[PDB]
Amino acid sequence: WIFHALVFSYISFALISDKRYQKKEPLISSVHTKVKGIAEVKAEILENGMKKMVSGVFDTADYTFPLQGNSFFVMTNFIKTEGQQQGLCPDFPTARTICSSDRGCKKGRMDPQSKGIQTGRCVVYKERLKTCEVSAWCPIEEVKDAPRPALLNSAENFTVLIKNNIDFPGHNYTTRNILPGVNITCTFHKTQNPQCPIFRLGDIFQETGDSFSDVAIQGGIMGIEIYWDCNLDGWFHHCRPKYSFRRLDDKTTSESLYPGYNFRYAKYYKENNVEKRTLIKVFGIRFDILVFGTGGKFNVIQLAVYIGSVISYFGLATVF
Amino acid sequence: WIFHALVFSYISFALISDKRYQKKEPLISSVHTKVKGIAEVKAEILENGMKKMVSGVFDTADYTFPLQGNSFFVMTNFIKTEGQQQGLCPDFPTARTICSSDRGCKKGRMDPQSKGIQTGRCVVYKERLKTCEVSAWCPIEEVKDAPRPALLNSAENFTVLIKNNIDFPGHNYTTRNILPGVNITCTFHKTQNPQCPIFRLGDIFQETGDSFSDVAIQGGIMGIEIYWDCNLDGWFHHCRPKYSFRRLDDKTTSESLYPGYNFRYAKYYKENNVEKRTLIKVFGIRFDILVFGTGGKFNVIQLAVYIGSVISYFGLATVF
Amino acid sequence: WIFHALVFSYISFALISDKRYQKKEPLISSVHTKVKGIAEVKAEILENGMKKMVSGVFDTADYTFPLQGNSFFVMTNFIKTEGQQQGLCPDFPTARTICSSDRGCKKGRMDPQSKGIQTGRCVVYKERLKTCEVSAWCPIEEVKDAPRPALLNSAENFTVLIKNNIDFPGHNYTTRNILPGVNITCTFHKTQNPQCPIFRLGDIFQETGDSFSDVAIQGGIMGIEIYWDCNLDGWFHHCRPKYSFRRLDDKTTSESLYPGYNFRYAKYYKENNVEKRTLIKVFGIRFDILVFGTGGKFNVIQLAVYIGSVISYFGLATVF
Ligand SMILES: Cc1nc(/N=N/c2ccc(S(=O)(=O)O)cc2S(=O)(=O)O)c(COP(=O)(O)O)c(C=O)c1O
Ligand SMILES: Cc1nc(/N=N/c2ccc(S(=O)(=O)O)cc2S(=O)(=O)O)c(COP(=O)(O)O)c(C=O)c1O
Ligand SMILES: Cc1nc(/N=N/c2ccc(S(=O)(=O)O)cc2S(=O)(=O)O)c(COP(=O)(O)O)c(C=O)c1O
Ligand SMILES: *[C@@H]1O[C@H](CO)[C@@H](O)[C@H](O)[C@H]1NC(C)=O
Ligand SMILES: *[C@@H]1O[C@H](CO)[C@@H](O)[C@H](O)[C@H]1NC(C)=O
Ligand SMILES: *[C@@H]1O[C@H](CO)[C@@H](O)[C@H](O)[C@H]1NC(C)=O
Ligand SMILES: *[C@@H]1O[C@H](CO)[C@@H](O)[C@H](O)[C@H]1NC(C)=O
Ligand SMILES: *[C@@H]1O[C@H](CO)[C@@H](O)[C@H](O)[C@H]1NC(C)=O
Ligand SMILES: *[C@@H]1O[C@H](CO)[C@@H](O)[C@H](O)[C@H]1NC(C)=O
Repeated sequence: WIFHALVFSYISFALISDKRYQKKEPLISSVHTKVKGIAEVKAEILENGMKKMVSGVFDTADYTFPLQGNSFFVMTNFIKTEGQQQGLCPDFPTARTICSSDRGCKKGRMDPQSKGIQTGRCVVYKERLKTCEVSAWCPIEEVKDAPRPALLNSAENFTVLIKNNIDFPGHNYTTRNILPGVNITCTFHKTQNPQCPIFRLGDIFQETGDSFSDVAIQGGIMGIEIYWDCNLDGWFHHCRPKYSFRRLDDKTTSESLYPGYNFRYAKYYKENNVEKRTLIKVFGIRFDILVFGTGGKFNVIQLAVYIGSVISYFGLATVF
Repeated sequence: WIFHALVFSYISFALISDKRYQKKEPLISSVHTKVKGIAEVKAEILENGMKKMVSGVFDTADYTFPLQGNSFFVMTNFIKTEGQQQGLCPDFPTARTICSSDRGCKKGRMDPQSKGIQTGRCVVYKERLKTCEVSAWCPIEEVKDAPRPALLNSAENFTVLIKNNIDFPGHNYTTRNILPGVNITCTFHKTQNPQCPIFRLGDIFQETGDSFSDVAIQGGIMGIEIYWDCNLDGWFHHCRPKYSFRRLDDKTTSESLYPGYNFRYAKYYKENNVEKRTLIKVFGIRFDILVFGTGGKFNVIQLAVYIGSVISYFGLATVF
Repeated sequence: WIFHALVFSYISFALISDKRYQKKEPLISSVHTKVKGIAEVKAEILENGMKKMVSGVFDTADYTFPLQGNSFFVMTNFIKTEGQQQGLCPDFPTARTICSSDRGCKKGRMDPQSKGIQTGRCVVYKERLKTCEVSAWCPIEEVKDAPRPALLNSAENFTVLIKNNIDFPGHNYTTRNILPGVNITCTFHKTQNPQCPIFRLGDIFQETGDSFSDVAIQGGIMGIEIYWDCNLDGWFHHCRPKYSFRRLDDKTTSESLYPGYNFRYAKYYKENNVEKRTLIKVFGIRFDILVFGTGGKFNVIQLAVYIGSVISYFGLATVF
């Protein structure tokens, strides 16, 4: 007779735990993101072998781009090349582009570590460096590593504000991330104020256990995930989010693979009645907002189905 | 003996309504958007205490940007600052940057309502207004409210074409939003033609009940939902969408929070061998295409499971 | 007594195949995309009835834009109009814009194939063709078909690298598309190596049976699906992706509809203290990364529910 109560207790435990009498609806969301703060750059680099001091300020129209869906990118490090005009000129001398005669590199080929098509004229580049000229935007941007001190090293002091509006299409529920009547001056913390939406780059990077400098030398991918477990029944009703953060990049730095996150941005202009462009190689962290969750509500068909299943189970148990 | 038929009737009702004999699969969709129409601007603004006239025309290359996934932005209002050179210059005098001596604002402190780093030497700015100069782009963008008449109030007179292509990966089904051989010169209405994809901005703004000449001042977020409910079984086969619109913005107008939807655009150029740039503070309505739906197909395993469940239920009912 | 074993065999088959004893969790993903390769353009065009030669080379900062979520765009063909000043000038003479008197077209009427607002002055434009001038950017970009040979016809030779990081928030599982210690230099193939993420545009276009040149005239929408079927149980544990491709565009080429994928890009500048802009109509294939999948783990409550259901089923079968 002990098993008769045991199966009843187990069914009650299952029903209380998994909420099998609850119909679950998916999430439909919309994310708004605002990045504040300004940065100050002051350092020196070696452009083409010549020392050059780069100093100035960056406001919220420089280190960012208009949001693409639910994500946002932040400038961290950049390599600048200016005064590029289209024409024939020798490339940066590497192992694969070096030559001693026109026989080595032939016209029409396209190496995967070079831009343009070479013509097969192995001429001296600089200080008796024989490379064959390529058709591209002169001067070709010499491939160099990112500076050891991060240019946008103050990016850990920036602030971000995230507004989330989730919907449940099965039911008549749409809710927001910010309840009306709460303070706006705050800083997120796992213990002090979980509900605080304002994050800080230093804090989110420290939570994952990675230092900002190493992750920012070449950039990476970061992810803020928001879990929405909401009970829409009349009793014990709550719809509140939980925030966590994870590194979305493999963090391997393989030579064959492509470490971090980077791209090239080209700005065009016309001067002296000829077109020209400036190229910035950009390494920065891209933050992805991953919002997910479920919404539960009371339904009778699923409850009846589960009741029938557990009735069959306990009847079979009572049979033997 | 009435219950012995009541249970069967309720089981049949549940099977017919909830479609428990139908395996369900989620949605994989794709959105293609094209916005047309032109806008004419003719108004007067007050910049730096001087009255200026802004007149001209914007076409589809102006008031929008290339689509970012399933979303599109429309320019509605802008504040322009032209001719910024980078250096030390006084900022806009607020209630926190004023001074009576250099000691009011320290050197190196980063204020949350100022772009640049003040140096700690506060001098007059205009009409004997003492502020401490910051190292930023000059002249500093004048903090002012958006003009009371919308510079692009004709934005409500626009048309947008949306093509949706959804898939059901579990089954073999990929369908579109528009069928072949139908008219393409129409206007969406809830009763006249639900299948019309061309959405007039005035129509979508009036369906929700919010006047266009109010949210256009600071922008906003709107969500267009294309709900799909397709029965992929051979019998009673139909797969058609239903369009709905909602306001995805809080619309609380909180001073502490950031109402509307605004961002800063920066355009760089070079004049007299000096790198300058132009700022445009942009307010506009960002439209989101929220697409969701579940595809249903007849399956034997779920039918058998539900049959067993109702067998248990009505057997228990017959027992007592 | 044969049915007694038959129902048990059917239940076992259903459990083994449909994996009803397995709890399924949805997918939370992130996509990183890198596009390599360079293009060379050398052709002749007819602008304003005059022959011109377009020659140059485009690198990875020209034929693309920064990634917008899980998608990326590639330039394929462009029509350029340089040096536009904003003022009153005649438009392109078409059927709906031609006139013989000022009364044919009235001021303030916005036709739906036009950029600008006419003032009602039917003046000569070229070869004694009378049209009423509109207020817009001049010269107005003449409407013409794209050149028959694609300008970026070499775009089919480009390579794209895709990195996928999928998550299962229900469980403790976050995995990646590329495993560590695997060769990077490779080309994707269904039989040779289906795990290589490096996709070739020519290869993917040929896989779907559509020639690259034909769809490159007006562009299109491409869809790459990554399907994940991962079993998280300790036994028979495997979680690897499968790659599929299809065309996301209707490919109807209806005159009323809008064939292909295209958009207008405007680049602003200042010359002689006058603001001018350059317009580029762009046709190109937009690639979408549709990633989806499910994660299966071992759970006891679903197993018990299905066990009870089959208990009722075979008990009813044995009853009659
Ligand atoms: C040292 C270094 N190396 C870079 N790339 N190295 C590649 C890239 C591709 C291939 S492969 O032929 O496809 O296998 C092989 C190599 S390898 O030299 O490491 O062997 C880049 C990125 O430059 P790009 O954006 O122009 O690609 C940067 C940027 O800063 C860099 O500092
Ligand atoms: C009146 C007005 N006010 C604005 N912002 N007001 C803020 C912003 C932040 C903070 S806080 O310190 O973070 O708490 C407090 C305030 S408060 O003055 O309302 O108290 C902006 C936006 O300007 P930004 O884009 O530069 O932020 C505009 C734009 O038009 C505006 O017209
Ligand atoms: C031949 C041709 N035709 C184009 N458009 N044709 C339209 C567009 C709209 C309407 S409708 O009034 O809305 O029904 C009717 C027509 S129709 O002439 O085919 O009947 C475009 C695109 O030009 P836009 O981007 O300026 O729209 C291009 C671009 O190359 C083109 O080559
Ligand atoms: C961030 O700001 C605080 C404010 O006092 C300052 O102490 C700290 O040095 C700053 N960190 C960086 C990296 O600039
Ligand atoms: C907000 O913070 C201030 C000081 O930081 C405090 O005085 C106030 O009680 C808080 N709550 C509200 C609702 O203002
Ligand atoms: C929109 O266009 C119609 C077309 O005639 C016109 O009557 C109406 O006044 C316009 N409204 C606005 C706000 O431009
Ligand atoms: C489309 O609309 C036109 C007039 O707007 C009408 O004459 C025609 O019958 C409609 N249907 C088709 C298939 O053209
Ligand atoms: C693609 O590159 C290969 C490399 O040899 C070349 O043979 C082929 O002609 C190229 N195709 C196009 C369309 O440029
Ligand atoms: C990778 O490819 C190279 C040649 O393409 C081959 O020699 C090597 O064995 C492969 N595997 C590894 C792990 O390098």
